[PDB]
Amino acid sequence: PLRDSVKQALKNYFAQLNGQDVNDLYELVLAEVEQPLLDMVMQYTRGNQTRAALMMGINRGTLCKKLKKYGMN
Amino acid sequence: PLRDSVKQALKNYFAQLNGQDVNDLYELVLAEVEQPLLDMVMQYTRGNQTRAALMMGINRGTLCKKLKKYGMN
Repeated sequence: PLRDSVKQALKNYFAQLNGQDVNDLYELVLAEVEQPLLDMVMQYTRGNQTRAALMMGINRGTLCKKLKKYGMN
Repeated sequence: PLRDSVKQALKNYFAQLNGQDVNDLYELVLAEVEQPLLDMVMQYTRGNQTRAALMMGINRGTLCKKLKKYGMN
């Protein structure tokens, strides 16, 4: 599954850290994930925000707040 | 990179859909990425929660909230 590639992506990421500290890893991983999610729910639903928010189990205001936040619509 | 894995996982998720509605896609995909994130950061900070909250950019209490969700602690 998808758990294991998240697991590997981080094994790899942390393997090239050295004296670089990280202080934003969650938000860094979440942009990488919410952006293909949002894109693909939208491709699917063909732009219908009300349908993509119900599919997601997200309130539609929250769908649009997320879309904004990432520059997508 | 990892966003291509979420895109592949979701076009593969959609195919099995066969017109049933989904009303939970965002939690289902959050759980699948959060719990690898959480275990990979704990192993790396050698179980040190606060070193992990600071690397994830979250506070201790959210780390403990999330660790609880997945039965991490």
